[PDB]
Amino acid sequence: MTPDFQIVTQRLQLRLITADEAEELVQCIRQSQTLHQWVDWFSQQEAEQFIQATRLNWVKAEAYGFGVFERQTQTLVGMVAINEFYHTFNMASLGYWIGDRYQRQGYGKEALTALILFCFERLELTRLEIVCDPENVPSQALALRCGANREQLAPNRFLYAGEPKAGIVFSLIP
Amino acid sequence: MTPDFQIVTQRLQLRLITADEAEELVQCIRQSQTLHQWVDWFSQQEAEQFIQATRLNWVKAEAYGFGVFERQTQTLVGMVAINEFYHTFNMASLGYWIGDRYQRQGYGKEALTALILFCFERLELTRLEIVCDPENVPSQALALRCGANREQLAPNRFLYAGEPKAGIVFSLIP
Repeated sequence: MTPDFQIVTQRLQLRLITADEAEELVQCIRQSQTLHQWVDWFSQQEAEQFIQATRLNWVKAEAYGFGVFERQTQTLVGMVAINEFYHTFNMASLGYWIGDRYQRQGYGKEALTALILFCFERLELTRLEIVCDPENVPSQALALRCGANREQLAPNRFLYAGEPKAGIVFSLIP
Repeated sequence: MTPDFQIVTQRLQLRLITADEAEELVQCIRQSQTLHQWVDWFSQQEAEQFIQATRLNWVKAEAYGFGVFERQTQTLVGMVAINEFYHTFNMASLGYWIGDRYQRQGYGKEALTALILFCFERLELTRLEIVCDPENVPSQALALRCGANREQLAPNRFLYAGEPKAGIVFSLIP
């Protein structure tokens, strides 16, 4: 891991979003009918702040929030992240959000599968959890498309706007 | 938090086990018909090594493994622990093991409830998970006795001897 570390697939480049890409992150949200209701943090200065925070977590090795960029055009299509490592259990927490138009092209499955393979092959983790908002069906459908298994509807399972909400837990094992 | 931090209840003192208490930890395992099969790590030197490791985690603020001591006699009756914090979700992972004879006296409920209250009142966590070995029924019964709710049987949910095993997840919310 360095800030230069990328996961690259046939069509996509997974990497840190840079400070100079705040405009690109703003476009990604502004263009989506629905993302605004699921992503926590809409100003370019808010975009800048989010980018700076994500970098800090990456360099501190606490979380790896990858922007997902289309390799040909360099447009930002979404994000996939390792949100939290749980080293005691050789496990981690994943999150993601992909723009509506890019899911249609299979970018969500390509990006999230890249991250899952990195976790299992490279990091040698033996379990991953995805937590979906019960009201966000496309996010659930993507988890299932990547081979996740639904487990529980769990109370207080994740934070939105600093408050806790019931989330659906999906798992992946190698 | 300092190494001197204790949680004290009517009958029990929850605190770091010290290097000088290796003998006491050995007694606690040696006297139990069943603990040996559930606790991971039986030499006094092995006891010493485990004690040193637990201290490191406490001072690093990564985990808090409390020995549970009977206040009058100072005998070690078991342990309750915060195994992992999951700050992204304002949540933590708990574990525990209590000697057979001391469960009968309600020490397990008193110690584990003390830890749960510390997590909710003091740390302001909004969810705790307990993972039990499916074959360890007394540990499940104790989780339920402390007001936990059973959720999933989850594959690869915890490590024993560096290998993953299916565990039952219980939750507590405030």
